[PDB]
Amino acid sequence: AVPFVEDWDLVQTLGEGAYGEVQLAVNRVTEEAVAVKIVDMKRCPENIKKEICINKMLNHENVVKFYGHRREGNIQYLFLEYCSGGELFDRIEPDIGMPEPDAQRFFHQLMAGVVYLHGIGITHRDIKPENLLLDERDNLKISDFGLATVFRYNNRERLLNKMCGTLPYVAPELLKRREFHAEPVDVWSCGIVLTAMLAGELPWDQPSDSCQEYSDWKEKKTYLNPWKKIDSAPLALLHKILVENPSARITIPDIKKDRWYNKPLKKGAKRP
Ligand SMILES: NCC1CCN(Cc2ccc3[nH]c(-c4cc5ccccc5[nH]c4=O)cc3c2)CC1
Repeated sequence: AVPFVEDWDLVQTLGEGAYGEVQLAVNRVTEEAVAVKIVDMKRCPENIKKEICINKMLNHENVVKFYGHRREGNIQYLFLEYCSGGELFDRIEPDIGMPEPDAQRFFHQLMAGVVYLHGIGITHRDIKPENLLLDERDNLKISDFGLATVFRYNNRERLLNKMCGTLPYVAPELLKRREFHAEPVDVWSCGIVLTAMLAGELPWDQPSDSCQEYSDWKEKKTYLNPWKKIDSAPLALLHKILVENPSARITIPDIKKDRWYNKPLKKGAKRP
């Protein structure tokens, strides 16, 4: 009933992805802020249709909320949660990382989001710092479900075979096997994200035997560049996550039992 409540103004550009751009939209009356993903279909009906479907199913504090979508010819307008904190990528100092306590807390939030997604049967398939957003209170939110898919339906898991994601964050089995379990792949990418937060660098371009960096990790040369600056406890967790055999790689339930995962490190927000 209130007059101009449905009008939104596009204040600025949050980031222009490969397929389009994302803008910060402010409500004309209430001044509520939201992000609008703008994609030009004439450049894909199938992809965007799936992304919208998966987003409608999501409702969790560590997953970017989906408010709705507006047709408007061939310019899909996806209204999503606005995270003023930006990308986790920008909170990682090159070659340094960030304070261990912050990384632990961001890792906890990441696991909560992934447990939720996997619990509802969907795999993200492209977990990386650029898709992990921070809200005003620094709470992590998993975003961009353009590459996500359902791996469990009617309590029956389906193996994946499509190759997608981002090389540095991709699990080795995706490059070596024809079919693979969805869950271990997201676990692996979360491991590369943790390494990034603690070392401020990616360990390898891709998890292939041909990649020298990857071979050195499998040979346990932890005295080398990335691993040397991490620290015992979290390093032990990484050894369990970045395991080549996906069937031997640690699961999320066990990650929540890991020593570093449960180590008291960070206090609450200064002055409650
Ligand atoms: N003065 C203009 C600059 C432009 C770059 N900007 C960094 C920055 C701050 C907040 C910020 N929030 C985003 C978002 C992206 C995004 C992508 C996909 C789904 C939902 C959302 N929601 C967002 O919320 C991206 C981004 C990026 C700092 C201000």
